[PDB]
Amino acid sequence: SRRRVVITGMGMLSPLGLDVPSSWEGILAGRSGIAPIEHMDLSAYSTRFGGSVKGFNVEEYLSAKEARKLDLFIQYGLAASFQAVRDSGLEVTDANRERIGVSMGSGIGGLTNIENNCRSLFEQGPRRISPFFVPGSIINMVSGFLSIHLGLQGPNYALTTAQTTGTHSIGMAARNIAYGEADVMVAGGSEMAACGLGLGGFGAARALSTRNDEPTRASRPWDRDRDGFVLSDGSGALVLEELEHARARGARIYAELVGFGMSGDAFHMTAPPEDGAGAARCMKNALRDAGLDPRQVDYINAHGTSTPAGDIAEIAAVKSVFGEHAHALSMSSTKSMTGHLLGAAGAVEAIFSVLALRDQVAPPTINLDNPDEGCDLDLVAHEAKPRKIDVALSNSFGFGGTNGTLVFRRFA
Amino acid sequence: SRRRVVITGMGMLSPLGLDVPSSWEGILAGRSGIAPIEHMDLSAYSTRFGGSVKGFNVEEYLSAKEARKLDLFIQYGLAASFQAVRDSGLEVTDANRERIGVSMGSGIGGLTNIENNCRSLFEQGPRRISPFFVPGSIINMVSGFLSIHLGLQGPNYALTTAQTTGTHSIGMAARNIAYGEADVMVAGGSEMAACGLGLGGFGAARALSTRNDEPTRASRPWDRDRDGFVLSDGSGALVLEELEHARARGARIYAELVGFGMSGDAFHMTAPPEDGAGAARCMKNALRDAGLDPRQVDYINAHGTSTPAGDIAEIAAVKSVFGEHAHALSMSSTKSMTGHLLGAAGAVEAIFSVLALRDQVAPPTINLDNPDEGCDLDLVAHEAKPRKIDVALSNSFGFGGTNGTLVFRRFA
Ligand SMILES: CCOC(=O)[C@@H](F)[C@H](O)c1ccc(Br)cn1
Ligand SMILES: CCOC(=O)[C@@H](F)[C@H](O)c1ccc(Br)cn1
Ligand SMILES: CCOC(=O)[C@@H](F)[C@H](O)c1ccc(Br)cn1
Repeated sequence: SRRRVVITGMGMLSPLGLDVPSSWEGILAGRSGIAPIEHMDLSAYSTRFGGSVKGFNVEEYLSAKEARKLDLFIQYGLAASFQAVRDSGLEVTDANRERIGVSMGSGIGGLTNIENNCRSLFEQGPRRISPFFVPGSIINMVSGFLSIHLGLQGPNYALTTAQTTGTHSIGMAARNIAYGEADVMVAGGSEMAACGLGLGGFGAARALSTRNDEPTRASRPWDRDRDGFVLSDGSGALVLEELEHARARGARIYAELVGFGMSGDAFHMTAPPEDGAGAARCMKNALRDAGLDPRQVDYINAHGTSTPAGDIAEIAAVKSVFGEHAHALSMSSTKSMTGHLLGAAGAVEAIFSVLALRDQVAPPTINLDNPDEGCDLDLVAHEAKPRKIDVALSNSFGFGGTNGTLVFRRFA
Repeated sequence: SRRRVVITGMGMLSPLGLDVPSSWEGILAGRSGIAPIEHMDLSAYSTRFGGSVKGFNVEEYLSAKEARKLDLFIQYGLAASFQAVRDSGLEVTDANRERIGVSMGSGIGGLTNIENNCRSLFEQGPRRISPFFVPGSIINMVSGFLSIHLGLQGPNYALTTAQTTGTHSIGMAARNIAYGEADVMVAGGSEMAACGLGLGGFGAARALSTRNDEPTRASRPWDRDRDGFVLSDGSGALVLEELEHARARGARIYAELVGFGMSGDAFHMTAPPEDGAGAARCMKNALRDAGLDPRQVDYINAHGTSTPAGDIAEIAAVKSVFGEHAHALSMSSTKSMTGHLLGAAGAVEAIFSVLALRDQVAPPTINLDNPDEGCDLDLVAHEAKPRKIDVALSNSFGFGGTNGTLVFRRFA
């Protein structure tokens, strides 16, 4: 048997806002968080825009001294984590601190720090590398710093599964609770890859939209004029909690996490199979995990990256899993507004999936002016769609063919 | 109910050898793999030696076409994974490919590739970044590329928990199998952090031994003259398999994985607590998970990094967990010979713990000339100790205060 897992707190930094309610308001209004990247000479780059976090104030969370030791992706992860723990109302005590752990991940981790220390190393040699370079840049330091700050002694780890990180982090944290290794977990991911090496790295692979003239129209999942994903920064964190533990302290429960699927495509390093066979196995695994018939799904938060191949693979995957129900659910890509937060994508999209359940509304796929060949599902083009949502799926597909699916349900 | 997990295949690159048996021969003979680094000019650096893999031929495993795209840490991880799979005798089929996954992790990932692409960006501009920079550097692409080459469609992920990565990767993969999420997992880790950024970064923290004039004597866990860890490269991979699945196919079983513990110190970003309280919590979690009396433990493969604070914290933890039995078990640090493979340390040390069970011998702690104050356990100083070993424990403790413990026992 297995314990039940609920969501009792959420926290976020995104291109749409510095917390969950500001981000969610932007999502339901179809606002874009995408703009030209400031304070950076991107003249020589084929992409000059992305989803930046605007006006982040790290001194709301950390002292100047502790902030200087930490890459922006760690700052962002800690901001989301502190928000989520505050939102949960949980009180850490000597009686429960061994039962509270952390799994906050990242796809690409501390590129900004690596860039700045490369500069020191190439220009002045190794003796000008910062002493906090390593501990301030390693992906497991959101989990590490959070556990030190709050006194959490539970399972402490970090996933790095590229664009799937945030989905896997949440799913595995939910397993830890379900199988009794923890009663509470803070889970999610963070990313700040808008450095030269990030825009340059994805640019070299020609994976990014180059729609420099109209950045807000660049991210257009399933639209015939899409030309690659939009690179975005931020973080998402959820407080996952065993149901009886949540009920005993009178926690506000947002939703239940009922299903988690994983699969490998075993197909290509960066491209999904055209038929989305891997994504289809992963969704089927997640529904089996939840004991749910495909017909019970109302809402899918797609991976929906705005790549030619990825977007069409997900349509094929959903038609395959859902058959005669594939048109009755609503599926949307909030990446149309946020861009692609890479390892934080799954974290912020799990939060959007929980809020779709709370507010009974499917967020829009903006910029979906001209659906592509066979993109004839209900993709919630342009504007939010109030509807019945009992069950919401959130999908992530990443480099290496690594897939994850979360299944959330309304809690009563 | 929870299924039993056994080890049916192992694979390794280390400073001592290009496979498991050559590395193990070195371990039992007390040989050092530590030597001045040849692959770059380190005259500006305070540490100029480490544990290199010597004479690695990637063309034993991969086409030159594919090898050229991958960071050394990925090449090392694939080599160890291929060795492990071949050693297992397992055949991948349409009937079992959905039930075989991979969890190969890294602490730092493709730092050589990142540094080289940073150099291109700064000297020549973004148009000179490799198109393969991201998929060839990102930590999850051991798991990704292995799944693509062998057709593994089961759970596909990667951990990054700094110096605990290999132990956590093996533990969590064992839980996948235990809980029914897979029947087989390839799990471990790989590392190649020996570039200017890595030696410079750890140097800037003053975490490394600076014994440049006697590199084979540098790694001296629990010795009064120790002065930090020795940086080393390589990979370990194990094929973990559900017991009845192994029995059904007539697999050779090396040993059974009976216990896994995790804990967070919640103390400091880099330093362990002097009393080893988190390490003690982690070992107790693992022994209770294994259903053991602590007196059943015969051998501990320590973390034993050759840091002043780390080594003595481990003695304090072991004395706290095992009481008077702490004087009866044998505990050694193979890092005395291999140095510290960071995210691959737990993976190679899990293999050495399994071979300790197969061959009924405690590997030595070489260089243990003058044991420090209170380091008065059986630390297997200088020479391998043949002895009865039914139960072997492998510990790892990392930045962020993140702890892991694996418990292995003989299988009859
Ligand atoms: C291209 C992907 O790169 C990364 O993920 C890096 F962030 C990597 O994990 C790393 C390098 C150096 C140090 Br210090 C810590 N972590
Ligand atoms: C302080 C944590 O205490 C516990 O009892 C367990 F959580 C245990 O450490 C553990 C955690 C996660 C996984 Br996977 C496996 N084992
Ligand atoms: C008996 C052989 O060893 C000695 O005589 C001493 F040198 C002692 O072993 C020592 C101390 C510090 C370091 Br570094 C290395 N060796």
